[PDB]
Order: sequence, then C-alpha cells, then structure tokens
Amino acid sequence: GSMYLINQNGWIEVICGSMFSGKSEELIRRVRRTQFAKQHAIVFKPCIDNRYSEEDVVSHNGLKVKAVPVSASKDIFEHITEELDVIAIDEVQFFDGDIVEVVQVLANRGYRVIVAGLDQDFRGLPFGQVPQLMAIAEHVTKLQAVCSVCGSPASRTQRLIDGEPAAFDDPIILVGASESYEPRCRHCHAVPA
Amino acid sequence: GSMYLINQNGWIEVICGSMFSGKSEELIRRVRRTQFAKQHAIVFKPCIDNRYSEEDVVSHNGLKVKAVPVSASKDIFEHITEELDVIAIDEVQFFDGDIVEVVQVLANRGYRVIVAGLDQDFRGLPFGQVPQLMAIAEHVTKLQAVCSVCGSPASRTQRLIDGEPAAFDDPIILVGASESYEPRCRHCHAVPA
Amino acid sequence: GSMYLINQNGWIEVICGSMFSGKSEELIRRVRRTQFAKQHAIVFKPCIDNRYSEEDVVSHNGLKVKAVPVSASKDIFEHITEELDVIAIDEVQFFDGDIVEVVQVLANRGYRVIVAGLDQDFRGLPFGQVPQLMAIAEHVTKLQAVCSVCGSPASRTQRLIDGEPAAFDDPIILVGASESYEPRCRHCHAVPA
Amino acid sequence: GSMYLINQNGWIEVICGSMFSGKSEELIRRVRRTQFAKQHAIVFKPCIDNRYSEEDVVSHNGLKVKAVPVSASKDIFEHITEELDVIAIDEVQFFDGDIVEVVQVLANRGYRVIVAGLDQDFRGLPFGQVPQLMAIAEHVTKLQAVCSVCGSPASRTQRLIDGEPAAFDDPIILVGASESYEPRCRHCHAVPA
Ligand SMILES: Cc1cn([C@H]2C[C@H](O)[C@@H](COP(=O)(O)OP(=O)(O)OP(=O)(O)O)O2)c(=O)[nH]c1=O
Ligand SMILES: Cc1cn([C@H]2C[C@H](O)[C@@H](COP(=O)(O)OP(=O)(O)OP(=O)(O)O)O2)c(=O)[nH]c1=O
Ligand SMILES: Cc1cn([C@H]2C[C@H](O)[C@@H](COP(=O)(O)OP(=O)(O)OP(=O)(O)O)O2)c(=O)[nH]c1=O
Ligand SMILES: Cc1cn([C@H]2C[C@H](O)[C@@H](COP(=O)(O)OP(=O)(O)OP(=O)(O)O)O2)c(=O)[nH]c1=O
Ligand SMILES: [Zn+2]
Ligand SMILES: [Zn+2]
Ligand SMILES: [Zn+2]
Ligand SMILES: [Zn+2]
Repeated sequence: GSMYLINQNGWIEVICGSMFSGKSEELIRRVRRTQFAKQHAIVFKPCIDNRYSEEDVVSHNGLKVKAVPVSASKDIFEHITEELDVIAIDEVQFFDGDIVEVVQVLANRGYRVIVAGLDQDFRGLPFGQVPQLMAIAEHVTKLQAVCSVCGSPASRTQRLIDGEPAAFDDPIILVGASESYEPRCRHCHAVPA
Repeated sequence: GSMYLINQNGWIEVICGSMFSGKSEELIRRVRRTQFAKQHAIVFKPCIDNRYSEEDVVSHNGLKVKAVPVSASKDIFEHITEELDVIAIDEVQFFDGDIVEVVQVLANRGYRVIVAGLDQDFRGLPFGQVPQLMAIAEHVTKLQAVCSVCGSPASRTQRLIDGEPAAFDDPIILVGASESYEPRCRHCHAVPA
Repeated sequence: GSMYLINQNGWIEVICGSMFSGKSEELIRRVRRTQFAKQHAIVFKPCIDNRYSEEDVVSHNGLKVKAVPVSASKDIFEHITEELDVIAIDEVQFFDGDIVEVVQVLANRGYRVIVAGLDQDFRGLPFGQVPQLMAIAEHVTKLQAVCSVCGSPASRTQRLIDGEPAAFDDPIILVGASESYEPRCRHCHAVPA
Repeated sequence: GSMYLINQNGWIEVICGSMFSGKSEELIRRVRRTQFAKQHAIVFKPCIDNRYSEEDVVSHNGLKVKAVPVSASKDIFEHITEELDVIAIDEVQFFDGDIVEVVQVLANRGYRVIVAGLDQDFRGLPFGQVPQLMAIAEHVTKLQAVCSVCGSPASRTQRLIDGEPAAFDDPIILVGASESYEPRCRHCHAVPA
C-alpha cells in the first residue's frame, strides 16, 4: 500500500489517580520503554515532593528513575535540549499555575510530554491543575488502586490522622503528627469536619 | 475459592473528546449493553443541544436513543426512580454549575452515572465542568477522532466560518453564518484572533 | 526534539469474542475511521456467512459496510490493488487453512489487516484458525457481550435448539430447526451430550 | 438503584507477547494488587524456566514474586487450597498438553486464573497451547516491547547466535553457544535457514 506511516511528534499523556494507584510505576515503565527506543528522556519532579527521595522519582513498587527537582514550572525550560524527545513530570499537582502553559508549549514544540499527578486531594476535591491537564491532553490514563477497607477498586486517597479520618480543613503539613494515606473507593472514603 | 464477587454499585464514567470522536456512539453502546443486562437506564441531554434532535440522543454514525431533554442539572432528580440502575448524560459540557454535585450525589446513591461531553471548546480551552467531572470520576475514556487535514489522530474541534478558522472570540451562535466543525490534531488546529 | 515520527506500515489486528460481543460493530468503526483518514479500505467476508446479507458486512446494531464475498482465502489476492491501505475481513473463523498465510503475506507487504471472528464455537472449543491469528497478530481485542441468563459479562455463545441447550455433536446446519444463539458467561454456558 | 453488584468468580486472563514485552512485570502487578485486596494467591512456573531463578518468578525490571516450580501441569492441583482465590502461572508456553484442561477446571471451580506466556517462538510460530488459552480466556492482554533495531513497537522475539539471526531449525538448547534474545517488529524480525 504505502511503505511508511509518518506522524507528527508532540503531544501530552496524563497519568492520574489516588495515592498508590501506580502513577509513578506507570510513569517509570513509559520512560524506560523510551530508553529502549533509543530516545532521550528527562524526568522532573517538584522540590516539595520528598516522600522517598530528594533527587529521584520513586515508586512504592521499589523502582526509581533519576530526576531533576524543580521549584517553579518555568524552570523546566532551562534543562531542555533539542536532543531530547521525552519530558516526564511526576507529582504534577504540586506545580504552580504555569504548568499548563509549560506543557502545551512543550507539546507544540514536538516533545512527548508524560505527566503524572493526583486527580484528587484527600478530601475528594479535584487537585491542582490536573483537571485542566486532563482536559487538554491527547491521552488520559486514570489508574485505580485497591480500597484498603473493602477490597474493590479504589478512586480516593484516605488521609488518616491518629487512625481516624482527617478533617476537611486539616493542614497539609502537621508537624509531629502520625498520619497515613491509603486508597479507598467512594463508599469507604470518609471526610468529616 | 469463594463462589461470588460482591461489589458496591455507584460510580462515575466520563466519556470525552472532540466533536466526532464518538462520544455519543460510545454512550449509546454502553447504554445498550445495559438493556441486555436487563437493567433500567435513562438518558439526559441539555435543551440547548438540538443538532440532530430535540427529543433524542443521536450519534453521527446514525444511531439514536430516547432521551429526556433538561434545562437545569437539578431537574434530573425529578425523573429518577428507585427502579433505575443507570443514568446517562450526553453533552454534559452544556450543563450548569450544579452538574458535579448532581452526579456525585447520584453515584453516592448507588447509580451508575455515564457522562459524555467535550473536553475542550473550539479554542482548545477546557470546556465546562468536564475537567472537574474528569478529576472526580472513577473512569475516564478520552476518545480521538481523525484529523481532517493530515489523517493522524485528532484531539481538537476546529470551528470554521466561511471556510476560514474561526476567531478566538467568535460567539457560539452566529445567526445566518455558514459554519462547520471538524476534528484536528494539535498541529492543524488553528485559533487566530 | 524531532519533528516527525516515522513508523512502518503492515500489521495484523484481531477482533474476537462470542456472537453479539460487537465484532462487526468494532470492525465497522475501525473501517469507517479509515475513510475519514482518506485511506482506501476493502472488506471481505466468507460466502457461507449470509445471516443478515449476501453482499454486505452487517452488525446487529443495524450498521453495515459494503463487502466482497469470497469462498477461498487466496481469492483475496485478486481484489487487492496497490492503492489500498486497509484490508478488513469479517467472520474469519469460516475461512480455509490458507487464511494465516494470506494475512501474514498481506501484513508483510505493508497492508493494515483487520480481522474479526469467533474465538470459540458454541461448544466452547477454539474456533478456526482464530487461535493462530491471535498468536501471530500485533493486536488482539477480545470483546465481551452480556450473559443473557445472569447479566454479567459473557465469553461464550450458547446455541439453543427448541429452547434447550444444543448437544455437543449437533450439526452446524439443522434444516428446519428452530435454533437461536445468545451470549453467556462460562457458568451459564451449557453444553450437554 | 440496587446497593450491590454480585458477580461470579472464576475466569481466565491471558498475558502474552514477545520476550521483554513485560509479561512477568504485568503478572507481578496483577498478583500484588491481589495481596492488597487481602486475597490469597499462588504463582506457578515451569521447572525448565530457570533464566533468572529456580525458585522465583522474576521480571527483567528487577521485581520478583515467590513461586512454586512445577514439571507437569496436573501437579498444580496438589498445591491448591480452598482458601486461595488467585492462581497465576508464568511462562505457560512451557507447560504440557494438560494445561488448557487444568486452567478450565480451575476457572470453572471459581478461581481467578492469570496466565502469562509467549504468543510466538523465535521463528514467529504460535507457541505452545498459548493460542488455545487465548481463544478460551475471558481476557487477553497482548503486550508489545520495543523493536531493538528500529525503535517502533515490537511483536517478535529475535534469537541471535554469534550475533547472526538464528536458523529456523536451531535447537532450543545450544550447549556452549553465545546466544541472545531481543524484541523486534515484523519487518526486522529475521528467520533464515
Ligand atoms: C494496588 C496497590 C498497590 N500498592 C503498591 C504496589 C504497586 O506496584 C505500587 C504502586 O505505587 P506507586 O507507583 O508509587 O503509586 P503512585 O505512583 O500513584 O504515587 P507517587 O506518584 O507519589 O509515587 O503500590 C499499594 O501500596 N496499595 C495498593 O492498593
Ligand atoms: C473518526 C471519525 C468518525 N466520524 C463519524 C463516524 C463515527 O461512527 C461517528 C461518531 O460520531 P458521534 O458519535 O456523534 O461523535 P460525538 O458523539 O463525539 O459528538 P456528540 O456527543 O454531539 O454526538 O462520527 C466522523 O464524522 N469524523 C471522524 O473523524
Ligand atoms: C451487549 C449486547 C449487544 N447486543 C447488540 C448491541 C450491539 O451494538 C450489537 C453488536 O452486534 P454485532 O456487532 O453484530 O456482534 P458480532 O459482530 O460479534 O457478530 P458478527 O461478526 O457476525 O456480526 O449487538 C446484543 O444483541 N446482545 C448483547 O448482549
Ligand atoms: C520495552 C522494553 C523493556 N525492557 C525491560 C523493561 C521492562 O520493565 C522489562 C519487562 O521485562 P519482563 O517483565 O521480564 O518481560 P517478559 O516478562 O515478557 O519475559 P518473562 O515472562 O520470561 O519474565 O523489560 C526490555 O528489556 N526491552 C524492551 O524493549
Ligand atoms: Zn471500599
Ligand atoms: Zn493534523
Ligand atoms: Zn451467566
Ligand atoms: Zn523493527
């Protein structure tokens, strides 16, 4: 018919869902495939995100990838060469208001942009600009973890403090607190005041 | 092991993408499957949406389903029985600010809520509350049409007026205008001023 | 990064599952997308397959596409031009032993070959050479209908004769018989002797 | 509508594709999800399969799961309790002729059976009884690796001996040979005689 199938580079993939749904696991396999395709990739993460590492992007499955920690979205530009093909960003919900513009510029320029972040905070509220990234992206993969109460598929992150469901208005940083995060379905998700 | 697999009803599925990506085609097959499963379904659409029908939900593939046209989101409640299992809503981007609350209430109540709508307007801007519906939904299916210029997969709706790309600020209703809508990829999508 | 993404044409997509799982519905949407991509497509079907049409490929959803009815697999070659990009074949389980070779030759030559057929006969046995097509294909989409007894997803075709489950060894053509076919899950599927 | 969604347990999932497509990576994430769902799982592998481990199921991503090595398919039965919910089998293409019967019996009994194996040998031939498992399974996931020559998605395992493509009739065990296996697309896959 016609030997080759020419297409245009440059698009956005969103990976979203609750904590432990596998966003970074999935970000990491996508970026790995990229290295076997002999393409050049870079991975960004927000400074604030230090749960498992300051330097790296780490999945709770135990796998990691080297990353560039960044404090404003527009700082991504300074790390970008023409040589690179793929830009991956983990924990995008923690990025400033620029992130949509940054990502659209990059996709318009020919970069494959892979973006992973929480769809919702612990309260069930749509998170950062993840909603907007979802709307504008060519691909959206919404992952589900397992509800830690009932076993069926989850779609929420449950914040617990001292073992009780967190309040709606509990600050994101509680200094000496014993807090924990687990996935739940919408029926076990509990947000009281 | 264990004869049966009990799960909890009540969740949200979003179907989104550009015009002609197949949102209503997909909404209609989902609702059909429902009838073979001997479940009861109802389909809502906005009053404003009269492209192919006032009464019905119609796909450009030529298939249709009976629907209830509604002018405010909260009017859905008056049409709901306990007997019904599935609530489908086409063209959700045209619904008022209540729609998220309406949908979350319905899913919390045990209804399977299937929601179809544009992710973006003709300008590439995230559309209504579709972004928020995407964030909060258990499932998101983002469909792609074919770019009518270059043939590769699309993610945008191109508005043309008199054959030229529409302006950014062109009103949604142009009285005697000759306008048309076609899918495009991000590279052929053209929004000038 | 790198403006364009060159790939090689020529591969095989299999669509399989029970009767009424949507194989032809899915074959037809794939072929339609092809026409909007301004590519040329041809659709083959076996002579034996006349349930809804002698001439055409028809889905129980009511949609159809023009087809070329063929009695041996190797007859496909006589209908193929260089101009065409896509070859679709419905009801592949009814094709002779050549079909795998025919399909592999076509994919090696640069054609996109889309193949739809039953994975299993009414007895639950792997059907024709669909198993082999599945093994060798780049893409396999296994569709599920709804179990007409219990409502959960199906994976089997139930043959009924006079309302009772057919026997294992009941001929495919029973002359004046009142027979019917419905999808079932593995638990409701009934094959006695 | 109706509080709960009762379904029947017992079905078959096939994961197939070339070497390095991620079959064990995918088998391992499925089995992990199972542990968070507080279900009991067991993983089998063939004795012959000792590439990374005698005891365990290992993915080239570096992740592993404890397994029970087995020499005949019917030996699976001796390891099965009523307490367990999930049976996973890696490298199924290396299992004897019983495997289909073993798997169908297990799914009919209520077990969730997850089966991973090569769709094709290094020659492009459909592998073991993987074709039959594909036909009869409720779910088929056909994974793709990256072609190590050209970068586009692969569907074949290339066997190389001394750096040259292996012959069609080269034995599976070559005693002191320097052999290697890499994924390729159908165009770079090379099987001479
Ligand atoms: C299904 C499930 C998996 N897991 C484990 C096994 C998975 O391989 C692993 C996936 O974890 P992650 O990949 O780290 O989850 P996440 O990536 O969405 O969060 P982040 O972006 O900050 O890293 O988590 C859980 O801890 N709980 C669960 O319910
Ligand atoms: C791929 C493609 C399909 N089609 C046709 C064939 C598809 O079966 C059909 C799908 O159309 P619809 O299903 O009507 O598209 P849409 O549903 O997203 O919009 P709405 O909600 O308002 O109804 O469109 C196009 O017109 N252009 C295209 O590029
Ligand atoms: C889910 C379901 C759908 N349907 C209807 C609605 C679907 O849109 C339609 C799909 O039918 P088809 O597309 O014709 O099913 P099939 O294509 O697999 O068989 P063939 O290749 O010979 O044509 O069937 C049923 O009849 N029973 C069901 O259980
Ligand atoms: C895409 C790609 C990944 N990889 C790496 C990264 C993946 O995370 C990892 C997946 O490897 P595996 O999961 O081990 O591949 P496989 O599981 O299909 O084979 P087996 O059943 O015997 O274990 O392989 C390659 O080595 N080559 C490739 O082309
Ligand atoms: Zn729960
Ligand atoms: Zn285009
Ligand atoms: Zn059933
Ligand atoms: Zn190749």
